[PDB]
Amino acid sequence: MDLLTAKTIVLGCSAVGAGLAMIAGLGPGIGEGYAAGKAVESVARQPEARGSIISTMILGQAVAESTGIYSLVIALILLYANPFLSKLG
Amino acid sequence: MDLLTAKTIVLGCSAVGAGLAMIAGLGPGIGEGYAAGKAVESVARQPEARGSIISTMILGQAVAESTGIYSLVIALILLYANPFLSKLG
Amino acid sequence: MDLLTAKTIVLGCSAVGAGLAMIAGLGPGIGEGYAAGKAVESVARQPEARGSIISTMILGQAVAESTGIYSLVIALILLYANPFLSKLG
Amino acid sequence: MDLLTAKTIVLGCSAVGAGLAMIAGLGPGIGEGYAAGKAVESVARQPEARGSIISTMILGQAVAESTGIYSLVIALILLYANPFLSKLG
Amino acid sequence: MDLLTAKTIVLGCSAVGAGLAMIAGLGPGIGEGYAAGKAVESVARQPEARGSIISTMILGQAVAESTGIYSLVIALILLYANPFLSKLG
Amino acid sequence: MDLLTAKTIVLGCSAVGAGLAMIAGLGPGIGEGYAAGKAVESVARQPEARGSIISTMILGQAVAESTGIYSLVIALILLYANPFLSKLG
Amino acid sequence: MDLLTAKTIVLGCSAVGAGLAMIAGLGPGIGEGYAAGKAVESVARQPEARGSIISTMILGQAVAESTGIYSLVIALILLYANPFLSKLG
Amino acid sequence: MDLLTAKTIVLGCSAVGAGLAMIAGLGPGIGEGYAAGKAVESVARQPEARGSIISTMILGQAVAESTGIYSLVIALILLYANPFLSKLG
Amino acid sequence: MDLLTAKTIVLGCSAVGAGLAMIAGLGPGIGEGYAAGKAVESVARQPEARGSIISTMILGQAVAESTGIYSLVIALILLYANPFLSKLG
Amino acid sequence: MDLLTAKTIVLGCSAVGAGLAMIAGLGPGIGEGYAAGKAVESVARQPEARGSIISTMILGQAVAESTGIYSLVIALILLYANPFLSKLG
Amino acid sequence: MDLLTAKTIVLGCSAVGAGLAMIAGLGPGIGEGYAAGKAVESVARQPEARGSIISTMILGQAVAESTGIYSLVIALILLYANPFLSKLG
Ligand SMILES: CCCCCCCCCCO[C@@H]1O[C@H](CO)[C@@H](O[C@H]2O[C@H](CO)[C@@H](O)[C@H](O)[C@H]2O)[C@@H](O)[C@H]1O
Ligand SMILES: CCCCCCCCCCO[C@@H]1O[C@H](CO)[C@@H](O[C@H]2O[C@H](CO)[C@@H](O)[C@H](O)[C@H]2O)[C@H](O)[C@H]1O
Ligand SMILES: CCCCCCCCCCO[C@@H]1O[C@H](CO)[C@@H](O[C@H]2O[C@H](CO)[C@@H](O)[C@H](O)[C@H]2O)[C@H](O)[C@H]1O
Ligand SMILES: CCCCCCCCCCO[C@@H]1O[C@H](CO)[C@@H](O[C@H]2O[C@H](CO)[C@@H](O)[C@H](O)[C@H]2O)[C@H](O)[C@H]1O
Ligand SMILES: CCCCCCCCCCO[C@@H]1O[C@H](CO)[C@@H](O[C@H]2O[C@H](CO)[C@@H](O)[C@H](O)[C@H]2O)[C@H](O)[C@H]1O
Ligand SMILES: CCCCCCCCCCO[C@@H]1O[C@H](CO)[C@@H](O[C@H]2O[C@H](CO)[C@@H](O)[C@H](O)[C@H]2O)[C@H](O)[C@H]1O
Ligand SMILES: CCCCCCCCCCO[C@@H]1O[C@H](CO)[C@@H](O[C@H]2O[C@H](CO)[C@@H](O)[C@H](O)[C@H]2O)[C@H](O)[C@H]1O
Ligand SMILES: CCCCCCCCCCO[C@@H]1O[C@H](CO)[C@@H](O[C@H]2O[C@H](CO)[C@@H](O)[C@H](O)[C@H]2O)[C@H](O)[C@H]1O
Ligand SMILES: CCCCCCCCCCO[C@@H]1O[C@H](CO)[C@@H](O[C@H]2O[C@H](CO)[C@@H](O)[C@H](O)[C@H]2O)[C@H](O)[C@H]1O
Ligand SMILES: CCCCCCCCCCO[C@@H]1O[C@H](CO)[C@@H](O[C@H]2O[C@H](CO)[C@@H](O)[C@H](O)[C@H]2O)[C@H](O)[C@H]1O
Ligand SMILES: CCCCCCCCCCO[C@@H]1O[C@H](CO)[C@@H](O[C@H]2O[C@H](CO)[C@@H](O)[C@H](O)[C@H]2O)[C@H](O)[C@H]1O
Ligand SMILES: CCCCCCCCCCO[C@@H]1O[C@H](CO)[C@@H](O[C@H]2O[C@H](CO)[C@@H](O)[C@H](O)[C@H]2O)[C@H](O)[C@H]1O
Ligand code: NA
Ligand code: NA
Ligand code: NA
Ligand code: NA
Ligand code: NA
Ligand code: NA
Ligand code: NA
Ligand code: NA
Ligand code: NA
Ligand code: NA
Ligand code: NA
Repeated sequence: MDLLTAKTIVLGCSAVGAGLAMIAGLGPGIGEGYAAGKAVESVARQPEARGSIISTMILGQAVAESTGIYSLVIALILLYANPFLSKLG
Repeated sequence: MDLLTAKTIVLGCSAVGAGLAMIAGLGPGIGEGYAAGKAVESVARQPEARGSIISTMILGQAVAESTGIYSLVIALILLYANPFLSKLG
Repeated sequence: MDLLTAKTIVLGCSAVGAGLAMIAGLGPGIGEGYAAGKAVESVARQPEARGSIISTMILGQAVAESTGIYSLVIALILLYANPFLSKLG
Repeated sequence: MDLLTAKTIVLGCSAVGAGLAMIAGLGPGIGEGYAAGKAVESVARQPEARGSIISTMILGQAVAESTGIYSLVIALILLYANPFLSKLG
Repeated sequence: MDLLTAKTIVLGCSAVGAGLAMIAGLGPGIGEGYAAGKAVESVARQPEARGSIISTMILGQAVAESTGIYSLVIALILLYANPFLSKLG
Repeated sequence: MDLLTAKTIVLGCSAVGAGLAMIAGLGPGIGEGYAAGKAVESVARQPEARGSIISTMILGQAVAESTGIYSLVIALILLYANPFLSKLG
Repeated sequence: MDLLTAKTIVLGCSAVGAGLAMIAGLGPGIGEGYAAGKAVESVARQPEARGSIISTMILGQAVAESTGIYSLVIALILLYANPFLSKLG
Repeated sequence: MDLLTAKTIVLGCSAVGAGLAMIAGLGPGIGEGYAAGKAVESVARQPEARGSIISTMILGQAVAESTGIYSLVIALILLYANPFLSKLG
Repeated sequence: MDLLTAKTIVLGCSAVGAGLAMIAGLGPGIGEGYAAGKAVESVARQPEARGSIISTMILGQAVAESTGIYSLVIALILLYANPFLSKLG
Repeated sequence: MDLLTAKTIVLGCSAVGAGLAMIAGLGPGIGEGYAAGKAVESVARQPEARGSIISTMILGQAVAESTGIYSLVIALILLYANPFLSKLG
Repeated sequence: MDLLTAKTIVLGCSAVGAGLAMIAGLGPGIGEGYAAGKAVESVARQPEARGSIISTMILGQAVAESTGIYSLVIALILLYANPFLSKLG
């Protein structure tokens, strides 16, 4: 096996691996969508409390967002800063 | 391995990886759909407050949209600005 | 490898990638169905607000449709404007 | 590679991608079923508004169906108007 | 590659695509079951409105069934009216 | 490729295709479960209407069952009346 | 190829297919679990009607169990009454 | 093909098939957890009806466990009472 | 085929099969989490009955845990007490 | 087959198998999230009961976590104490 | 097999396995989002309790986050501190 073959296989697997990691993004999309609906209902029933409600929404959603970011970071690593390449040469 | 074989395998894996990443889009669809439903419900109870209600809906949905955008970017990178090619030669 | 073999595998992987991307469309189907169901319910309780109900539904459903559109775009690119072909040689 | 081998792989992959795409159909199935159930409970509680309830059900369901149509079209294309065949010769 | 090999591979990928397509059938199973649940509950509360209740259920369920039917059509095509064969010559 | 190799591959893919299709059975499993629960609650609340409730449960569950049967038929066809065999021999 | 090879591949694919088919069992597990929860709640609110409530629960679960059985029959066929073997040698 | 090769492939496939079957166990876990939750809620409100609330819970959970057992049996057969080795020779 | 190759393939397949089986663990995670949720609001509303509430939760969750254990067992067997090795070959 | 080839393949399958096992962690995330939401709702209603609410939350969440831990243990075993290598040499 | 091929195939499998592990992150995303929605709703209805409402959310979400963190750790190990390399040469 030459070096070109080594990179080809590893980067190819890296591409598939990156795609698989990104699937996790469906979760925050669902969970934050729920926090959004609750906010819509809450500002409707109690308009004078709007600012407090939005802050609580953004705070809650930001936390729910993290595992989305984890997947993104993993993907970007496999794409732009692949740790495997240095192990071949 | 010749270069043409190397690129073929990598770009092919990139196509599959891109499709997998896009699956995440199901999440925001569900989540934002929920936010839509609550707006519908809230507008019926308080038709005069519509403006503030959709305003809150859009803000929430926008945040719920992000992980969909992350996947789209990753896919578009793999298709149009593939980072693996330069590593192959 | 010759050119015909290159395109063949890249296009083949592109077809699968397109199919995978379109799976995301299940999301909006669920989410918008939820908005639809809330519209039905709302029209039944406040029938006088039917016009405001329907227009809120459409708008919210339009927003939740977006990631379904993203996937469709990715799939059509892969099928009709494949950006891998011109990278092979 | 000869034309037949090139056609074989491209069409074989096209068959899998089309099947993958059709998986999206479960979404509208769930979402529309929800709208249907809300319609049932509503014409019972409010039999005076049956016309506008069923009218609202159909419209909301139709919008919810669109991504199912998207995937069906992609499948139909891969099946009957395959765009990869022309890239082969 | 000879014609028998061509047909073998293409048909094999078709059997798999068909199975994948049929997966979508889980959606309508969930949605229509929900519509049935509301119908059961509605018949109990308004025993005399059973006619309109059930009629509403069937109509809504029929709509929800459609994408399960699309998948069944795609599968039957791949099995009994395969469009790929006439391309191999 | 000889006849035996052809039949082996296409039948092998057919077994996998049948199993994939059978995955759709989870849907009616869930949906009909929901209708069952609503029946348990409703019969306990409205004993005078038991027969009308159970009858409503069965009809609704039967409609929900349909896509499960579709899958079962496709699986049965692939297993006992395989339509690919006459295209290979 | 020889007989042993033909049978090996087919029986091998049949193992995976049987496994895939069994995945559908998750549905009835969810659906019936839901019916059980409703039974519990009904019994709590009306302890004297425990026998009647249970009876309704078992009936509704029997119906929900059906597609799990379908998947089980398909898997048992592939393992014990494999219809592909007579198609080979 | 020699006998060892035949045994290796089928058992290899059998191992994968067994794991796929076990995936189904997730359903019963969800459904029974729901029943468990209803028991917890019911025991608190009607503590006089405990035991009767518990026994109903166990019964319902027992029923919901069935498809999980089916998958266990299939997995146990593939691992210990493999019905394919008998066909190899 | 030699015995080292035979064991390599069978164990490799066994590793994947163990991973697949463990996926089932998500179900009990969802179900028991629900039971925990009901327990929390019950002890809030009915502080005196805390002993009975925690007791029902543990029992109910124990039941829901079983299929998770079934999968853990299958996995452990595949890893430490592999029943395939002694049939090679 | 040489030893290095044997180890390569079995470890390669172990990496994939471990990744599959970790997928189960999505369950506890959903489940424990639900428990957390019930705690929030409960602390809002009985702010003074916060301490006992947290205790119950932590308990049930701990139970719900178990199958996540199982999956993790299975993965760490495959990575750090692989039970297959000894069978190969 | 030489060292380069061994490293290559293992790292390649490690990338995929890393991606599979990251899928679990969707769970916490859903779960934490749910807790977020409850906070949004609670904070509105009970302004005097915002402090304990928010703190309870953060705590519960943190517990819900753990299995995502586990998957992240596994992925980071496979990418940056690969345990299989040490066993090849
Ligand atoms: C998930 C989707 C996966 C899709 C995978 C598609 C894989 C396509 C592989 C192509 O590799 C070629 O197919 C050729 C044609 O049938 C072979 O003979 C071709 O190559 C030969 C040398 O190996 C000689 O005939 C000449 O070089 C050339 O004809 C060639 O097998 C092998 O190189
Ligand atoms: C999840 C995604 C998984 C993706 C897996 C993709 C696997 C792609 C395999 C491509 O096959 C390789 O092609 C090289 C180029 O043809 C061969 O080396 C060549 O140069 C080598 C070094 O000289 C020579 O030995 C020969 O030409 C041949 O062996 C090499 O052996 C062969 O394996
Ligand atoms: C943080 C986000 C940053 C986004 C940055 C986007 C930058 C895009 C630069 C162009 O991207 C790719 O670079 C490859 C490498 O230059 C090009 O392949 C070209 O060069 C390769 C060799 O380097 C060859 O193998 C290819 O065949 C040849 O097309 C490829 O076409 C091009 O799309
Ligand atoms: C999920 C996505 C999966 C994507 C998988 C893609 C797999 C690609 C496998 C390619 O296999 C190699 O293809 C080369 C052709 O591309 C062959 O070259 C040969 O035939 C070539 C021409 O086709 C000739 O140039 C020579 O024989 C040598 O160069 C080589 O033997 C063959 O092993
Ligand atoms: C969605 C799933 C799609 C799956 C598509 C699968 C397509 C498979 C195409 C196989 O094509 C054949 O592959 C052989 C290899 O298998 C080639 O010969 C090659 O086999 C070797 C490949 O290097 C040569 O070196 C040897 O001489 C030769 O017999 C042969 O020419 C080629 O036509
Ligand atoms: C989910 C989808 C799964 C799809 C699986 C598809 C599997 C395809 C397997 C490989 O096909 C090989 O194809 C060669 C193609 O050429 C044949 O070649 C043979 O007949 C060839 C000519 O057709 C001859 O050159 C020789 O027998 C050898 O080269 C023969 O079938 C076999 O070696
Ligand atoms: C979910 C999808 C699962 C897909 C599984 C696909 C499995 C494909 C197995 C292919 O098996 C090979 O086929 C070749 C076909 O050619 C055989 O060639 C032999 O018999 C051939 C003719 O059929 C002869 O030419 C020679 O023995 C050699 O060329 C060879 O023995 C056989 O092992
Ligand atoms: C769901 C999983 C399904 C898995 C199915 C796996 C099927 C494997 C069939 C293997 O049959 C063997 O295949 C070899 C090739 O791999 C043949 O190689 C032998 O023949 C070859 C092809 O002609 C070349 O290696 C040289 O010619 C010769 O080694 C060999 O005779 C043939 O018996
Ligand atoms: C999810 C399922 C995964 C399945 C993975 C495993 C698939 C099958 C792998 C290969 O098994 C092959 O069987 C051939 C026989 O059919 C062997 O032939 C050899 O021994 C043969 C005779 O037994 C000889 O002819 C030669 O060594 C060559 O032809 C060959 O070495 C061996 O590798
Ligand atoms: C999740 C499923 C993963 C499945 C992974 C399967 C990986 C491939 C397994 C089979 O590999 C073959 O084994 C043969 C031995 O059985 C080797 O024989 C060789 O050494 C043999 C004798 O030991 C010789 O006869 C020849 O080199 C050829 O016949 C052959 O080269 C090698 O390719
Ligand atoms: C869950 C993911 C699991 C991924 C598992 C990936 C396993 C990859 C195994 C690759 O094994 C190699 O395959 C070569 C063939 O492609 C063999 O070539 C040999 O036998 C070949 C024919 O089978 C011969 O041509 C020569 O011995 C050489 O070319 C070689 O020995 C064998 O080590
Ligand atoms: C998701 C997981 C995906 C895993 C994909 C793994 C793909 C592995 C392809 C391996 O191809 C084999 O090993 C070497 C690659 O170059 C080549 O043999 C050659 O190279 C070896 C490594 O240098 C030597 O040991 C052999 O002697 C020599 O014939 C062999 O022909 C080639 O088929
Ligand atoms: Na998070
Ligand atoms: Na987001
Ligand atoms: Na959107
Ligand atoms: Na739509
Ligand atoms: Na429809
Ligand atoms: Na139906
Ligand atoms: Na049924
Ligand atoms: Na059952
Ligand atoms: Na259980
Ligand atoms: Na647990
Ligand atoms: Na946790």
